[PDB]
Amino acid sequence: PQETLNGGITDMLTELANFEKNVSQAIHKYNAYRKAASVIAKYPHKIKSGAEAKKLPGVGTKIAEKIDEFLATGKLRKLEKIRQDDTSSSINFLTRVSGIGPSAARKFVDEGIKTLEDLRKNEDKLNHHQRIGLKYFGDFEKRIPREEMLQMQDIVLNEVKKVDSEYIATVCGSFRRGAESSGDMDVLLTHPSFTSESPKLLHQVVEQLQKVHFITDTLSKGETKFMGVCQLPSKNDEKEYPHRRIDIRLIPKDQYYCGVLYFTGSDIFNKNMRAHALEKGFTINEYTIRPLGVTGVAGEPLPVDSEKDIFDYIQWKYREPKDRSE
DNA sequence: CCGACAGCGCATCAGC
DNA sequence: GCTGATGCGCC
DNA sequence: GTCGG
Ligand code: NA
Ligand code: NA
Ligand code: NA
Repeated sequence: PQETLNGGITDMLTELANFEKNVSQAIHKYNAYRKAASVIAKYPHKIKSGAEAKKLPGVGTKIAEKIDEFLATGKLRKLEKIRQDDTSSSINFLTRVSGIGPSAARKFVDEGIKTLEDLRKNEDKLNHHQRIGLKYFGDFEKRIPREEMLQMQDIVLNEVKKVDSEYIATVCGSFRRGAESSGDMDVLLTHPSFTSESPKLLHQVVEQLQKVHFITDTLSKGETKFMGVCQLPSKNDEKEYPHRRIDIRLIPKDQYYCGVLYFTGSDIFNKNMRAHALEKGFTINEYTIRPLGVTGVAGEPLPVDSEKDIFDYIQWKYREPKDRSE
């Protein structure tokens, strides 16, 4: 429900996760805090003690104990000193720039660099990806309105076809799940001339999308995966639409739907499916669905021509993309 | 008590 | 020059 | 940090 119920607690947890991830470089601690913060979100009751929250999956002794200290004092000793930390705050912030992870953030903060302004003055100490992340700092933190997504979709699809009518292109993520807003645009690309058996295939797409002035920057590009920046055309005299993150993967036709399924998520939904496929005699990854032997041994890939085949194999009513949150 | 917690493509760097 | 390590993003 | 073996 609404934040107020356990916002103070979930906020603390989230703040702690960011600290562990950006500062401590302890990714598993980050996830442990995040998982607990989200499970405490679902909870329909005002948590009155740590022991209460402990009754949940993902909440152990340490978090239960911080919840006890939080309820009593309204603060968190640890988070307090962390907010004072002249370094922890700065390292946390810099990682908000795409291309700057825990390592670079720390190096910058040690060289005295700790604000966007500092970054602008020292563009020379940043690689190409980081320069772009700095350039579109604000634009990258904005949500993309579904209405805008559709508009972008029509552009990609249209252009993809303009190059070769046999190109299959699907847009996934929260978009393909119907959501009103999306963080970025993920596009899965395939072509009949590309399978797990058989360079200008992905390239001529990125190339074309550059010609119609959609894709504006490249973070990374190779023969199978592309990550860059796109933008919708300006409606005369009106604000130029913000720049957006676009990913374009070239997946083999024989593992395209497993791809399509995996990248449509949500990840929590996939887990409730991966773990279900596991106790029914099947394994689902990003590329293929495979049959297991008695001794947990895998086996050759099984023919998948549609996102539906995956469900039939593990006997699970084809869930709808519209209601596949979990 | 103790290990796993996902694993991969691209960019870039270290060691040679 | 190359090969392997590493940092980064990301269901 | 939490869970499972
Ligand atoms: Na618990
Ligand atoms: Na970042
Ligand atoms: Na995505």
